[PDB]
Amino acid sequence: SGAIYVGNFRVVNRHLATHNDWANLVWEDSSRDLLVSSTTAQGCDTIARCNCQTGVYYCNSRRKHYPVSFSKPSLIYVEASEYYPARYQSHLMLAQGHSEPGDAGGILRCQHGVVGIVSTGGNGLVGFADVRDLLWLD
Amino acid sequence: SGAIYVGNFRVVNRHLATHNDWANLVWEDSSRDLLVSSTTAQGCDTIARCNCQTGVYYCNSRRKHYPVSFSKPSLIYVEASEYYPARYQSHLMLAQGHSEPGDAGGILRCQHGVVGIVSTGGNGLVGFADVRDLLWLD
Ligand SMILES: [Zn+2]
Ligand SMILES: [Zn+2]
Repeated sequence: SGAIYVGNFRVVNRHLATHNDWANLVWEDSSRDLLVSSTTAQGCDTIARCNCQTGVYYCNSRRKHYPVSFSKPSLIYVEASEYYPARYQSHLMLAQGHSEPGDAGGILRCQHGVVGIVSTGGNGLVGFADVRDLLWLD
Repeated sequence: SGAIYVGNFRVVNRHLATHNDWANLVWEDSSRDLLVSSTTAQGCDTIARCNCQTGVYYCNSRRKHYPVSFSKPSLIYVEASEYYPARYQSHLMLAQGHSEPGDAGGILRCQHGVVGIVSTGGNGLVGFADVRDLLWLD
């Protein structure tokens, strides 16, 4: 539910992908924590064609939507976790905000449509993986 | 595009239905100017489960969305047109607003989802056919 559905695509955190995701793989990138898989049914979401840097996301741990201001996508060194070794993550946008394990998957939106998806968190920051350059999705 | 798509339903003005609409008929009611037909693909709209009486609709002739205040659904005598004889139309909600032939089909929405669809117009009023009682749709 922590997925973007655009066209015949389902976009998820790569660390959260299901076996069925991999069985219907379209595209994946560890350095971004993104995986896209094929769908049978047409999705309801649109990808934002803008450079907005404020928006609203869904926080899973709080079950609320929050307004947020987030930095332009950058290369960020992200510490080791149970999902990845310490590595450079690209396309990562950071906001001051509540963050708990399980928040990954939460969808970030602006008036133009979907901006990104929660991927990282810690130290009082929420990191969203930007999807706006993925023009092939829409 | 002047259609509501909810579940596997397509909801249209009955006077605008296509032959394919009738070939896949689920439900229709002349007294409301509504027709619902079957779809292959899951729709993106939700029906408003509320009694809101202000909202926004799309005006076809102006190609703009407009904010509107509309009366509670009533039985309204509607004059003869090329589509119906003079008759009582039920479930009809009226707002002061721009209206031209071709505006029928425009979708009215509030924060809870889809409220109604433009059905009538004239004398400085826009009449929307309420769909909120159609709970079987969602
Ligand atoms: Zn935007
Ligand atoms: Zn409402």
